[PDB]
Amino acid sequence: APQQINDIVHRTITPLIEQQKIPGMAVAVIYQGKPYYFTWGYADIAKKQPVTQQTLFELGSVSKTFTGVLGGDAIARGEIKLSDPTTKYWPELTAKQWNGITLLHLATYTAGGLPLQVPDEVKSSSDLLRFYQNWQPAWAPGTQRLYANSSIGLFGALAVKPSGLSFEQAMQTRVFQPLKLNHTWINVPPAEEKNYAWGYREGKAVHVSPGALDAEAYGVKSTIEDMARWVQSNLKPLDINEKTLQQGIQLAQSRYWQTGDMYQGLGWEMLDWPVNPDSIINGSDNKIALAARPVKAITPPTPAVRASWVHKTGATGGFGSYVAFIPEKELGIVMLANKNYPNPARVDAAWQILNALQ
Ligand SMILES: *[B]([O])([O])C1=[C]N(C2=[C]C(Cl)=N[C]=N2)N=[C]1
Repeated sequence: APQQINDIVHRTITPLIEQQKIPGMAVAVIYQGKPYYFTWGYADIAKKQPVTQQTLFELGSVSKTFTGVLGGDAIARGEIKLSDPTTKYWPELTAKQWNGITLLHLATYTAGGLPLQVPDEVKSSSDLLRFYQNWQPAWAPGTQRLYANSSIGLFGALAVKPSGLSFEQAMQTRVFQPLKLNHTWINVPPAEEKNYAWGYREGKAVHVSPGALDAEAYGVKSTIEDMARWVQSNLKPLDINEKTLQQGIQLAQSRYWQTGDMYQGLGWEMLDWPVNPDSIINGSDNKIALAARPVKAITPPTPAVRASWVHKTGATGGFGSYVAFIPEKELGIVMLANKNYPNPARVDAAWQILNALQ
């Protein structure tokens, strides 16, 4: 890398790893559209395996950006509409509270208080039906945002129904393959296990456990190289050859709802650039990000704004991830770590790096 990129990345990330006691970390900076990679520490402390550019990390809720884009592609294919009722794709969902709740509301956490987690008790497809049939909204649809796996996860499951493909097969064929993300997995294959980092929670080595709607809400694993290519594709969608995927990317960065200075996309969240660093840093703390907040509809949604800070945090029990990019500047960053450390620290580091390069 250019010395300037090397210096800022090292000066920011080294103290971060020390302060947060992060075992292993990988970072990619996309600068003028080209990726530069950095790695530190251990993918597996016990076995002394270093983090490399091929190490797989659990992306946690950064997975929601893939779900958002896959749903976008399904809209662009004419398979689904965001204005369609949820019941069009799940006719057994007959309970009356669902009248008025559309795929838009599911994709954007605005259905009226679907919960952050699907209950652990829910396993089977019939367990899921019963959970959604019995769920009671706190609020009318399209009035309040409450970030929720049970919301976007159901969107991802329904979005692929008309294709007839399983969610994983759809993601593989329609998103990962066309973008050449050949080391990004919903289920890590045996051949790639040697590269799968452990996560660390309270000093214990851990991987994510199976759960309902896991693939759709938090289940993607990827390397720093593939995540850089993910950022390049979302920075410059018009260079993607597959037409519906190009559109699906653009649709996922449309602005559907506003709360404070943030806009809700499909998976992605966006703010006008230049941003107030306090606004994104403080806003990323779970005390704000997981809170129930009134939303203003953006009628109609604003198509992808190039002058935006587009981002998503992600975590699992043992991993912490962050992606941000600014289309107008051809600039972005991916940070993957195998410890779940506080969101504001991630965002502070990313802003320090991107602000210095912008
Ligand atoms: B996301 O905000 O990172 C996210 C991840 N999870 C989650 C849930 C379960 Cl049961 N297991 C791992 N991760 N929820 C939200």
